Parts: sequence; structure tokens; C-alpha cells
Amino acid sequence: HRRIHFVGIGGAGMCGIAEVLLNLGYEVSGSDLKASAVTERLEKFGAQIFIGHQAENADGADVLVVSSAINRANPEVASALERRIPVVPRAEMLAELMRYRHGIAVAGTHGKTTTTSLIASVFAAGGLDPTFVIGGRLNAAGTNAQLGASRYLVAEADESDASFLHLQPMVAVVTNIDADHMATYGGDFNKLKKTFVEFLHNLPFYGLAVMCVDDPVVREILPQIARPTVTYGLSEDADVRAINIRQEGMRTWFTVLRPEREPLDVSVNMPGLHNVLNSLATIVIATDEGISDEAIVQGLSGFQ
Ligand SMILES: Cn1nc(Nc2nc(N[C@@H](CO)c3ccccc3)nc3[nH]ncc23)cc1C(C)(C)C
Ligand SMILES: [Cl-]
Repeated sequence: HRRIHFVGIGGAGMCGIAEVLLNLGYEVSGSDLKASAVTERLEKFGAQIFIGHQAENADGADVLVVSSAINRANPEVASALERRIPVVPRAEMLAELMRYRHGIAVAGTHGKTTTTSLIASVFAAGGLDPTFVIGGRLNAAGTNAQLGASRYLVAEADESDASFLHLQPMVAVVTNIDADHMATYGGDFNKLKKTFVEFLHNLPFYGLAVMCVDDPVVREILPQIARPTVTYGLSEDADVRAINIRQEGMRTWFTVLRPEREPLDVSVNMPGLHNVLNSLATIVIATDEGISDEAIVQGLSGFQ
């Protein structure tokens, strides 16, 4: 399959996915109701844009991507369904971009967005210009370059998303396991816990699981993970730990301890132990990736 057609390509979760597919070398087409600067940029990058939804727009396409559910009202979708052209939801296409890059999946019930942003900030301070996904929207710091150009893709992994168990990361964080999305799993918390184990087991044997052991449920499933693991938290037995937490204004300072490394003083410009924890998760991923202490310190403290 080589040509991908987006129905409603100007949509805010859609243009980013189309841009990354352009960057990967695919043929990309899309349709929208009104021309925009979004569809202008995509056309500049090689996308064939159609204005208005007519079934002839889906000709040549090997797969269709749609904004929400398969609403067969739209003629392009109906024409693809008739020809047995697969129609995948936006979130599934987004999730599969990780197979082409060194993917860092940030899972957990709370803190996915801030941790994803802190990781992106540290990797960028290291010159790695990563593409990152928060709230289904693809981002990167350097405006002019195409999304997906970087080796690295950092994405939120939401346990209530249909594509949760189809991410293929190299590294996965689990910040915490709460019951917010029990309904996704038949209102059963034990089923939810087992899904996070299944998720971590989608890492390859050379992958890395980053586990917050201050959360009691993360700590509970830890011995089930048959993948390389680094634990973090304020707990005294964690591999990567924060001590001597203090404040100077709205900035939090602390010392991070790491195996086989000297203590490193670090600050973040957000209050609360939950942001100390977001930073520790970041420090673990950046350390394992080989990023310098200077880029770690600059990425964390320069984060707005
Ligand atoms: C922006 N943000 N970032 C969060 N990050 C994390 N939260 C927790 N636990 C949460 C709840 O369990 C928590 C809340 C308060 C203090 C300590 C822990 N554990 C984590 N481990 N690593 C990262 C991380 C949480 C938040 C909210 C939305 C709750 C303000
Ligand atoms: Cl289908």
C-alpha cells in the first residue's frame, strides 16, 4: 500500500499525520470542505488536495483515514467501502507512525501530557528535534521542517484509546495506573491492570520499561514485566530518585540520583511533587538514550 487518502485532511488531528506520511515517502491525498493554510502547506510538501467530497477523490487510494467513525454518508468513504479499500480511524494511523521511528510511549493515567512535553524539551535541548504527540496533535519545535523528520517520536499512550495495545515503542513510561477509564475494561480494575502488563509486553526484549514505583499499582505489576526496566520515584528503593527537594519561587530544585552516576542538581519551573515525578521519568529516558547532563538540565529548566 502506497497512497493514503485523508477525509477531512485539514482537520487538526489529520494534517500532522498526513505530513509525517509525506516525510516517510508515501503518496498522500486528502479532501476538505474549505481550502486553508494547512492544506496549502501540505500541498507544498507533496499532498494532492481535493476541495469538496466526491467519490472520485478516493480513486487510487490504498487506504482511507477518517476523522472520527466511519460515517458512510460521505461518498468517498462509501466508495472505498464498496471497493474493499480499508478505512482506518485517525487514532490508529497516528499510533502506527511509531513503527517507523524510535518511539517513546508515555503511558499512565495522569501526567502523560507534561511528561511528553518534558521529554520533547530535553531531547530538543540535545539537538534531536523530536516529533511529539499531545492530545492527538503532532508537534515539533522547528516550524519549517516536516513533522517526523527526527529519528524520535514521543507520544502519549492513552489506556482508553482503541489503539493502546497496537503501539510499537522502543521505550515505554508508566507514570501511574488509576481507575478513570475502568469503563473501557468492563468496569473492572483488575482487567485494567492486566492491560498495562500487555502494553509493556509490546516492547521488544531490547526495549526499556520506565516504571514509577511510587504508584502502588505500578509497583504491584512490576515483577510481571519480562523486559528491561528502570524504576523511578521518591521511594528510597527506586533506581532513579529525587532527594533534597526545595523551592526558590515557582521553581522546584532537586538532586536526582542515578545508578553509576554522580548526583545531579536539576530544577523545573513548575511546582508539586507530580512535576518532580514528570522530571524523573524524563531524566530516565534521556539518560538511557545517552543525552548529556547539560541538555537534561537545560531542557528541564527552560520548560515553560
Ligand atoms: C500534570 N500532572 N502530572 C502528573 N504526573 C504524575 N502524577 C502521578 N501521580 C498523581 C496521582 O496519582 C500525583 C498527583 C499529585 C501528587 C503526586 C502524584 N504520578 C506520576 N509518576 N510520574 C509522573 C506522574 C499528574 C498531573 C495532574 C493532572 C494530576 C496534576
Ligand atoms: Cl474498513
